[PDB]
Amino acid sequence: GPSVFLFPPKPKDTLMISRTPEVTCVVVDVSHEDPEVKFNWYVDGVEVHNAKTKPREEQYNSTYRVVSVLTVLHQDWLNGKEYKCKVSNKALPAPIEKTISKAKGQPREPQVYTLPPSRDELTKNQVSLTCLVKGFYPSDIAVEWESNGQPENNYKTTPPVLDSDGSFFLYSKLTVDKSRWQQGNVFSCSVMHEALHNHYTQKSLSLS
Amino acid sequence: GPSVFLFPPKPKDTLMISRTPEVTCVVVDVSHEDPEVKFNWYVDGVEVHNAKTKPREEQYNSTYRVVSVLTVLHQDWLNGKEYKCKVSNKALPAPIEKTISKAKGQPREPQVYTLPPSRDELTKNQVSLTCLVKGFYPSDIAVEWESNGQPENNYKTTPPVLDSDGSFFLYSKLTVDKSRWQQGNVFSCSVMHEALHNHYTQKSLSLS
Ligand SMILES: *[C@@H]1O[C@H](CO)[C@@H](O[C@@H]2O[C@H](CO)[C@@H](O[C@@H]3O[C@H](CO[C@H]4O[C@H](CO)[C@@H](O)[C@H](O)[C@@H]4O[C@@H]4O[C@H](CO)[C@@H](O[C@@H]5O[C@H](CO)[C@H](O)[C@H](O)[C@H]5O)[C@H](O)[C@H]4NC(C)=O)[C@@H](O)[C@H](O[C@H]4O[C@H](CO)[C@@H](O)[C@H](O)[C@@H]4O)[C@@H]3O)[C@H](O)[C@H]2NC(C)=O)[C@H](O)[C@H]1NC(C)=O
Ligand SMILES: *[C@@H]1O[C@H](CO)[C@@H](O[C@@H]2O[C@H](CO)[C@@H](O[C@@H]3O[C@H](CO[C@H]4O[C@H](CO)[C@@H](O)[C@H](O)[C@@H]4O[C@@H]4O[C@H](CO)[C@@H](O[C@@H]5O[C@H](CO)[C@H](O)[C@H](O)[C@H]5O)[C@H](O)[C@H]4NC(C)=O)[C@@H](O)[C@H](O[C@H]4O[C@H](CO)[C@@H](O)[C@H](O)[C@@H]4O)[C@@H]3O)[C@H](O)[C@H]2NC(C)=O)[C@H](O)[C@H]1NC(C)=O
Repeated sequence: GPSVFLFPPKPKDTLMISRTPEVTCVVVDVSHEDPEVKFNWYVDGVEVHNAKTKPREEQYNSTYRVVSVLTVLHQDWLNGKEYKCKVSNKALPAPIEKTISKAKGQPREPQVYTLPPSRDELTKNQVSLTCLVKGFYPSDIAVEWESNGQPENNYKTTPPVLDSDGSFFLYSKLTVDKSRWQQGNVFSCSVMHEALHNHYTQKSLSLS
Repeated sequence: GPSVFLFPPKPKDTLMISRTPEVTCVVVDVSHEDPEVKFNWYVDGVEVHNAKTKPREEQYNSTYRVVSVLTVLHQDWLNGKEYKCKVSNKALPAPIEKTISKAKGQPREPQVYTLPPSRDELTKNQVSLTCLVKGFYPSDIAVEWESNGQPENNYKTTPPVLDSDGSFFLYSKLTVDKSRWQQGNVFSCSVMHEALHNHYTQKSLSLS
């Protein structure tokens, strides 16, 4: 029989007003005989009608994968609205319902610390500037770097990691030419997270 | 239907000739109507017979979990040999095969930098010591901490993260009592990786 999986929006889509956070209802093991899937969607129990139907895909094992995509309001997802996908198909005895929402739990604001390059690293041509972001909940977060008003893009950020108190941490690493560090340029780590004031905070790092 | 997960040996087990490196094949969602699980193991397509299959354990959601453990040679694993688990159960349309092996590519030696806490973090009663381990390949690595001859426990380590030159980096975060750090105790980050000399290096950190 068919089975249903329900996926949340991307963390980063929820935190950016220009992005479209979507909840995705996915039905697998849909037979060729009875391939037609009906989707009903509910927001805090009340039905909504604006979901997008996607064309099915046959799946090598000769079953269809069938998907419905519901756009969620940024503030609805953040305020813990519950989203329910109800799937009806001829090969089911009764419809299947799956439900999802943002991670529950008291949100906690990230603490942001910057760490200069280690001394031993100045033997090398490039240096690591480190941004430690810790104590945040839930784990949805976005971290960037900038300098003299313009984005720095040669950085990598670890996934959030669960700490012992139940909150999360991560590190972001900005690589810059050691000449820029020794020359005293000013670099900043910026963080977006629902629990920050204006969902935004930034911390600078420079030689001294 | 049931699902199969295949796990590699522990980085520490492969880096020491003195330890037992094992590949583990885990089958979950084994029902009551079809409780039989048959395992076939292969090394480069040749069947092998030394696997130890465990008694099945019933799960809370009314499924069975069945584990098969295959002990392997260090020199077979570092020679990039492929290890294949084939799982058979009456409720599978076809048998499931998983394969794992050591990642291909030339080994690259990690560099290890220790980082003291940010000056802004010397306000809290706990402080974070950071170990940055970068430049290594493959991603298999073990990181621990010690002080005054005994192991530290209160640390968390990020998964390895792909850098833009194809090598990996991670951070490890050791949390310590601020007074223990102010009173001059030496802390060290210990790293094991196959491209380090005798598979081990150590970097120590103290209040400066
Ligand atoms: C016939 O062959 C098909 C071949 O696939 C089989 O189909 C599979 O059936 C499996 C169950 O039997 C099912 O397993 C579940 O997988 C999920 C996780 O699935 C994600 O990751 C998979 C592997 O990495 C992907 O292949 C999946 O496609 C899926 O990827 C995610 O898909 C999301 C929705 O499209 C997408 O989110 C959206 O992305 C867009 C932008 O792209 C927007 O941002 C939007 O906002 C998002 O919503 C994700 O980005 C995408 N992620 C990735 C990495 O690709 C797994 O969670 C689940 O098991 C878990 O169940 C719960 C939660 O669901 C969890 O709590 C449990 O702990 C448990 O681990 C299942 O294992 C497969 O997904 C599915 N494969 C596909 C492609 O559908 C059939 O089963 C075969 N039939 C038979 C009889 O064999
Ligand atoms: C009914 O109830 C059961 C039981 O809960 C459910 O079973 C679960 O189904 C999940 C999938 O649907 C599956 O989720 C996958 O988990 C893996 C990671 O698994 C490890 O980490 C988990 C926690 O993070 C643990 O729960 C697991 O037990 C597992 O722990 C590891 O186990 C290894 C085997 O022992 C061990 O390695 C060995 O350790 C020994 C120790 O002595 C030796 O060192 C040996 O040499 C080693 O080989 C590890 O140490 C141990 N690790 C830890 C941290 O404990 C996860 O990767 C996976 O996610 C992805 O899987 C593939 C990635 O390759 C990916 O492609 C997919 O897209 C997917 O996203 C899944 O999350 C659960 O693990 C599983 N739970 C258990 C206990 O088996 C059923 O699903 C339920 N059924 C229904 C219908 O509800």
